[PDB]
Amino acid sequence: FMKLISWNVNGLRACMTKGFMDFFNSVDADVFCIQESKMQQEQNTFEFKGYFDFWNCAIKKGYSGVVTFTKKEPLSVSYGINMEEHDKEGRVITCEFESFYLVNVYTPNSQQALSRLSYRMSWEVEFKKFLKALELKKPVIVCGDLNVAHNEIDLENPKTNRKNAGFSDEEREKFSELLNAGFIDTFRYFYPNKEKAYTWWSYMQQARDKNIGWRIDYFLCSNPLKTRLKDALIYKDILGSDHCPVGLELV
Ligand SMILES: [Mn+2]
Ligand SMILES: [Mn+2]
Repeated sequence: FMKLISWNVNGLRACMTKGFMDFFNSVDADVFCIQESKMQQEQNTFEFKGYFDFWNCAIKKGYSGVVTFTKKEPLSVSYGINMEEHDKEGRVITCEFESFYLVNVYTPNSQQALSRLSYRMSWEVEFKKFLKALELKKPVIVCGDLNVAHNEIDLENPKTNRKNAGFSDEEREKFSELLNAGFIDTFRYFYPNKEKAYTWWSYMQQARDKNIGWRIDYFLCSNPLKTRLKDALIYKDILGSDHCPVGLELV
């Protein structure tokens, strides 16, 4: 089978000092995607032996940025969603493999008090169209930090967070609409009833020790890939970021 991993590392240089490479080497992923590199490829000093590495860096320094590491050479790689307005923040890398596209994405956060919600809505409209356009050729696997918790089971204090970024009605609706367009939330495909499964914890005192968190990191796949799925993973014990890694296994 193949093992795919995704991790918002909250700054790759920071995460490296907190053991990133130890988990990278240990999990031995066929494809390992990261979000929030917060660095430029030119300044990379780290070695990912045995992997191709593809970087997408923001114009703004020390901001956002994603990287895809893959053992297998892709058939093609693209960056962004082919819209200049949305392609300035180092957020999307798409690697084409033989039987699917793998889209690595760091979704724009709506920010405190939902100040960037209007832009986020425009992002969601275009991102969905981008994914459907890919599906004209091949099914799609999406992974990354999507900055949305879907249902009440997906975060610790639902009723007090509906005006916070990631759990607004507006964001939840776009994620529902994304799935209604033909995508599977793989973790909930295998574990629909699992409570307290989170991938992000705030800096509230001991939040992570108490597992007061949200699930906002995902693997999604086109409906026809359903029969190839083997498992969906949350690496809750891996430290080094305010997010933990997520994973997908398939044949
Ligand atoms: Mn961060
Ligand atoms: Mn060749």
